[PDB]
Amino acid sequence: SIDPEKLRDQLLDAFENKQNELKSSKAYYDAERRPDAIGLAVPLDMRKYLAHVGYPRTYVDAIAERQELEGFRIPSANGEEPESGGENDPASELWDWWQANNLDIEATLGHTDALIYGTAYITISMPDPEVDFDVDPEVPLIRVEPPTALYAEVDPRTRKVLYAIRAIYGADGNEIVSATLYLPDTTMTWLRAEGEWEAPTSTPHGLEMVPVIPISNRTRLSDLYGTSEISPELRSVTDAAAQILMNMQGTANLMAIPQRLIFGAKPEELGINAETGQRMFDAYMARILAFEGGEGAHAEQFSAAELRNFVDALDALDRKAASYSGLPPQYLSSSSDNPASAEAIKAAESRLVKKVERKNKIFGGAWEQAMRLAYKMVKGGDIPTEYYRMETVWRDPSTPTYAAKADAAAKLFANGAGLIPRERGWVDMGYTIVEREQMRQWLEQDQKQG
Amino acid sequence: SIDPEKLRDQLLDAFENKQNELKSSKAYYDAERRPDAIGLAVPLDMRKYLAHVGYPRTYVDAIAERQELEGFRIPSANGEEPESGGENDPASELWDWWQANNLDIEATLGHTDALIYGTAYITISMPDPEVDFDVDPEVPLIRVEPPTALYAEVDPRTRKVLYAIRAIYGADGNEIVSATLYLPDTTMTWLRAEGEWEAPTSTPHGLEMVPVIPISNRTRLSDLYGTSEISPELRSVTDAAAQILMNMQGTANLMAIPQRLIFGAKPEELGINAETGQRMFDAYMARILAFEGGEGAHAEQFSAAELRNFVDALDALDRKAASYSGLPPQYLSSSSDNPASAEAIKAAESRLVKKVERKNKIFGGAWEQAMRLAYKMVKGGDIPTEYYRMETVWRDPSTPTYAAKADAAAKLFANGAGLIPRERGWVDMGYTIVEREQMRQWLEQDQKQG
Repeated sequence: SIDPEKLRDQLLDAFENKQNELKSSKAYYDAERRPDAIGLAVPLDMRKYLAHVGYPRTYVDAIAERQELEGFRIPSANGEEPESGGENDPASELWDWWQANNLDIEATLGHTDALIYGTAYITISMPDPEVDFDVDPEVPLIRVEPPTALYAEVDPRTRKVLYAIRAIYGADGNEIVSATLYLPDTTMTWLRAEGEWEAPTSTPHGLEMVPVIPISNRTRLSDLYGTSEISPELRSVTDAAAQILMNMQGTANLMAIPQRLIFGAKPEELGINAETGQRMFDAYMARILAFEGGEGAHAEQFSAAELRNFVDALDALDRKAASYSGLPPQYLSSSSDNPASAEAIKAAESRLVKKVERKNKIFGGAWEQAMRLAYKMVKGGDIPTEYYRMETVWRDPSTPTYAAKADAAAKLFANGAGLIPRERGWVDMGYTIVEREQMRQWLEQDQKQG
Repeated sequence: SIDPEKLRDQLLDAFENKQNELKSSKAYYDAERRPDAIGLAVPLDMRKYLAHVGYPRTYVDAIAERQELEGFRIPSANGEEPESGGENDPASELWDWWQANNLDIEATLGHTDALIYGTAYITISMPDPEVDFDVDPEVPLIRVEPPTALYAEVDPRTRKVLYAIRAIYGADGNEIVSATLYLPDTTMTWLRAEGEWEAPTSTPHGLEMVPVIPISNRTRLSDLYGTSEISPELRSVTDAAAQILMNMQGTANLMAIPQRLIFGAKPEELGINAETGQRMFDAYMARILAFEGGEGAHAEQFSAAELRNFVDALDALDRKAASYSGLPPQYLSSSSDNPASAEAIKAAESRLVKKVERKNKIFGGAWEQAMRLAYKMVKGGDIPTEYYRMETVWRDPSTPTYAAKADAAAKLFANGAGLIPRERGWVDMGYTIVEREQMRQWLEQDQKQG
């Protein structure tokens, strides 16, 4: 074993060296200045006019805008018809803790950092009402923290955190305000660190496991720790398009206009004020310049650069940015048409929808594990074995066409004589767990009227 | 512990220091003059003719105008029915305070500043008879204040507000008229600052917490304080398009015309007046000029500049501004096409609706907390456990499309024989929480009469 007072410092050194890596994908999402984005043809004084490109934000927030959790699901042990418990159902307690924590806000934020940096960390604890307020003391704290703060060391052999270090800098400083260490049997906090480390508070717990769960953006089994969603090809297209926009904007200032020359003109004959090298003339529209010069003298011009030559490359990179991201082509305007029918919409969104179903599946695993730790921490003892087979139920990622499903559900449920039971029609209409449990009240009240 | 006067000083300095940041986002929404917007080809006297670009205002307005609070939902006691009650039961009590304050106006404004600056503050208080207020005396006086008038300090360790201050400025001389300081113990005010402060008034609170709740535009967990909705790529495309409009408008004054020339002339041959360098000729239509010529004299032109060379760049930037903001393409006129059907509308708005539903959760969290402090301030004691599981309910951000839902809802209800209870059809039609209660009474009058 290792002494916590020294273990925290190797964890803070490991955490601080990770900040140097994940500063990279931040620069694409926030659209910070990058050397590779600067358009090489633009003169060195005009290179201050950066041209930031929004594809990484547009992809990452399109994957995050359409994830929502409807509730949890747990099998009955030897019974059947599980939802008949209602407010007594084992799944309704886990959803009650999800609501009491505001996880429908905290998780939809954390699913954004999990895509930007490739990982984010759920944490579990009991509230301490000596110091914490605006929280119900009966239910566990579940809190999600980004990899720019909480850091964790993961076992190469099995999916476990060995230990993790939580807390943060303050007042926009470089200096740490406080640190917290998680260990398989205790949590320790150094309540201040600004002048020097103040002596730690400590709180033991019976989990035999670290109360930190990584939401990790894995794609292969080969991804041990998850990876940023902003893939190398989408970075390369973002930087490629930023150079084209900047070179086009340089050209629109310096060269989108023909340059006018006269040869065989003596400057002292044209009347150039030689102390300044230039001559004013009145340039109202229909004036004719008559020149006295004739010694082979003539006017000629350099042609304008056509800005359309760069736009033909901007359009080509918009076909690449759409193709690699799998967004509908109308998200980036890579085609003129939007779809115009409930089937054609489902066709265009299909790859975005299947990418989001893959994310709902992967992040659902972390929420199962976090809810099992929250149960073990609150209820004590050990897990009722049905919770190892729990599931997460997520909202349909596709655009909600209402009328196209309302006709279909009404054809299938032909006034009770049809193909499906009433309750199955409600889940095909997409009414969430809490909405169906409320409709079971209104349907019973309507059955009193006839 | 801390002196309120030294704290007032130290955080009026922090409030004033923040204003130098906020002006960098105000300048894009108000369309103030910016160095980066001035197109470089335009001559230095013509650079007064600024072109201003409306993408930042268009995006922030389109997000702010679609969101509206429909009511508060508080979970019931045992029996799982949050529609149960009336007569000041929880959902109607909190909505009565919302309506009695006109927060349907104050929040519609405050969400705009929360998107422009990245934050705005909700202030909770009791009213008093000594100020000339026209307000209901037992309603909690809830107001919203911009970061240009209120500032607050947030605890990095657990995201509570530690402290806040208002500073209020006179229109003449731009100097402070009064300031108000918020602490968990009390609110204090210095009603004058003319030459120097008065001695402060003070009013204690039964809260354990500062009665100031930040609304913040939280983009992700690693964004601690919320950030301006006018992202760096939408700034970049706004300034890029302003430079093209400047240079195009310069070119429409200089060079949209072919400049015409003559070579091999002499002054006294054309009759040029030697005192002025000019020669009027009566230039009505179809007349022919005849010249002495000699010396190989001939007439020739510089070309006009083709103005569509800039319009091809204006169109390209109108595709990028639509791509980065996620507005429908017809909002910026990035194409002439328009959605012909209720499904085609859901396709075009798919990005904008989900971006507004993302804001409804993030700003909903602040309105839950503000109503929870207001209850604890009015009723005293401590909060009933159900208010920790409260949620805000919001209007659907989609354009209404009534007749497309009307027969979908009618075909699901099927005159009471169908798939859904009557009360659910009213929710899917989008009737608001207060508005459904009117129908729930007219239905009883119709049932009694018919």
